[PDB]
Amino acid sequence: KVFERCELARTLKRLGMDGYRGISLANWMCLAKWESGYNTRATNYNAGDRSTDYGIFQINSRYWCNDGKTPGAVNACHLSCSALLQDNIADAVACAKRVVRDPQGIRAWVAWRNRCQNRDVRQYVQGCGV
Ligand SMILES: *[C@@H]1O[C@H](CO)[C@@H](O[C@@H]2O[C@H](CO)[C@H](O)[C@H](O)[C@H]2O)[C@H](O)[C@H]1NC(C)=O
Ligand SMILES: *[C@@H]1O[C@H](CO)[C@@H](O[C@@H]2O[C@H](CO)[C@H](O)[C@H](O)[C@H]2O)[C@H](O)[C@H]1NC(C)=O
Repeated sequence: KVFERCELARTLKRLGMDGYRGISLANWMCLAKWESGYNTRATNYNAGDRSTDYGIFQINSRYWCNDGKTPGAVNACHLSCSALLQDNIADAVACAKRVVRDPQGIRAWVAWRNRCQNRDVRQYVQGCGV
């Protein structure tokens, strides 16, 4: 489904995203908005490296989840990319959390760098009571 800004702010809050390894809730809100527009069913296919980005945080099938058709997939999140298209984002979160424990951290999402990095994200969580 498509969350509404403030439903997602509180929901991630409950899942422990605020301050998770130094990443403020607002930063996550920003990359979720630009990567998927708050949609858990979002899916983007890269014809070149035959990989697919899934769900709300647009996590890659070559490095994180398994869809059984991406050449050279390692499945670091030990998850089915399917888990990334269901309405409950519990596993989407458990995985984005694994993603940031890599050397590059939040730099793993280009939308973050383009529209979130150095563009003050205090705007996304203000009014949600988080
Ligand atoms: C987006 O794709 C990136 C490359 O396709 C990916 O970055 C790579 O992730 C690797 C994970 O084992 C490793 O950290 C490499 O150093 C890095 O280049 C990035 O993680 C992907 N982002 C998402 C959200 O899936
Ligand atoms: C999605 O974002 C990823 C990081 O924001 C990006 O992957 C990174 O690309 C770097 C290139 O200098 C380097 O290889 C990093 O190790 C890697 O994680 C990925 O390319 C972005 N998606 C697209 C389609 O560009």
